[PDB]
Amino acid sequence: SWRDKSAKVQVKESELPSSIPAQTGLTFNIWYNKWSQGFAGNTRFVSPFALQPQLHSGKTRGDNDGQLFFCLFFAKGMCCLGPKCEYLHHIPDEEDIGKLALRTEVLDCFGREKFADYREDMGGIGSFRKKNKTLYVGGIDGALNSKHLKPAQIESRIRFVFSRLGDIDRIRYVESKNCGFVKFKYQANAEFAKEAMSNQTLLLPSDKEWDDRREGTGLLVKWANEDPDPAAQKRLQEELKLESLNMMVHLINNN
RNA sequence: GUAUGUCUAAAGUUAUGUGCUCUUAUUUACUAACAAAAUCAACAUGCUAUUGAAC
Ligand SMILES: [Mg+2]
Ligand SMILES: [Zn+2]
Repeated sequence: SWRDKSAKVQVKESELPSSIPAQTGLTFNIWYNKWSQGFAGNTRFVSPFALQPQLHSGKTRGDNDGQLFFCLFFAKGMCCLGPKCEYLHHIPDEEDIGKLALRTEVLDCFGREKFADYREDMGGIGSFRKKNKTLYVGGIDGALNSKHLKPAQIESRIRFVFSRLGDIDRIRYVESKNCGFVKFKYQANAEFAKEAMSNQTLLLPSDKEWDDRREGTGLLVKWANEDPDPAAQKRLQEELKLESLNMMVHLINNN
């Protein structure tokens, strides 16, 4: 269990990356922390860091302080504070979902405040209106450094990495669109896994490409739109009816 | 007073059907919104004319 050990320091303070982003203009703007005077070159890059849940999970100050929220940088695999962290260093579980069950309507599991509307990009923290449990997984070609790979092989990779990060309802890979969809049991695991897998590679140490994995752009993990598949739509309607019927019990017993 | 407007880099895909070396501006020089109402300082000291072949 993660409860059996103190949390590992993922990255040392001296090993942390610089705050100045890669140059895309002629002058660095000290206010905005971004380059001005021109805009050329891509801003995406592969994360140097990746979470290793069985290795890095452990107790922190947050477990003793009665903390609710998870560590954003633990998910990113780059937390500097390790066991001195105020935030929880483990994959979310039903105990902690239960502890989050009040705040979850307006907050992320990382304690970030949700928005009314999704970004046009469908990236970011997500909407307090929707209660979405599904991640879109794009940029898969860049996440493999453009290595040719069979579709079932890609699906097996996505199955491995995302299943470390929570209980899962469904994974599907679409070959024509070259994108994956991962649905979790709890929205907190979708929130967590999005930040854990954003900008990562799908490559292995076993791959021939592993020694240049940093060169491209990583995984592009976003919120999913509603599934247009009619089978999925009627499944969604069935679970909506079931949720409604389960809620009638509470309203009746309370009044 | 050196106009101004639109475009695009996006994202891969949102699930169904280093050499050499010229140069006394040898520059493709560019802008006109700006101003236009120009005359003091004139001028030398005494005015001119020219040629047809032949019966
Ligand atoms: Mg004008
Ligand atoms: Zn931390």
